[PDB]
Amino acid sequence: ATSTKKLHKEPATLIKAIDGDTVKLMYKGQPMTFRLLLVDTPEFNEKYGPEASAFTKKMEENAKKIEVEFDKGQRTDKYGRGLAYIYADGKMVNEALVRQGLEKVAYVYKGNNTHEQLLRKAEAQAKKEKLNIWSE
Ligand SMILES: Cc1cn([C@H]2C[C@H](OP(=O)(O)O)[C@@H](COP(=O)(O)O)O2)c(=O)[nH]c1=O
Ligand SMILES: [Ca+2]
Repeated sequence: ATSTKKLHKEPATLIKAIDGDTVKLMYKGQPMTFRLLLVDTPEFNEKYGPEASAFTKKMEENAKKIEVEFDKGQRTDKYGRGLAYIYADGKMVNEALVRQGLEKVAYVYKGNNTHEQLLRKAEAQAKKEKLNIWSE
């Protein structure tokens, strides 16, 4: 097993919704592009990209409160995007995407794996429902 750590949620504000799994936030007083941990558009099914983007745009734009939760590993990727779990009024966007079959679990690195089993639980249930990306 990996080490484990207690993560915490930090304040941020929405600057702009980008797509399913990218969002631009004001974090510690500066704009920052964030990439959501542990999710991607399926390699072999991209039909739901627009719906995924619309979904997270609405969720992020309607939220009263956005929070960023970094994991225990790398805080930025090779492009200098933040890597985080993003919360909208306490709801984890990453988890919502997966439960709704709008993106799949992906980019699972041992370093930033704290909510892996949570998201896999959500995925297994979307897959059981043959929902959206899982429909064929
Ligand atoms: C989610 C995530 C993506 N990435 C990188 C892998 C991919 O690199 P490459 O660009 O070299 O393929 C890229 C995919 O991001 P996008 O899916 O936003 O394009 O982000 C990480 O390095 N760590 C992560 O945790
Ligand atoms: Ca994307």
